[PDB]
Amino acid sequence: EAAVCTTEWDPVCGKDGKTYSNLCWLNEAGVGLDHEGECL
Repeated sequence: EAAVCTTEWDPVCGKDGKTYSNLCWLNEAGVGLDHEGECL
């Protein structure tokens, strides 16, 4: 165990349309991945 996510800006977007800063925050939110990059 350490920190749980990085502070890396690597935007991704979940199947629920939400933009997550890195892939870790997407995984912690439990949403499946859909897009790479930001959503709108």
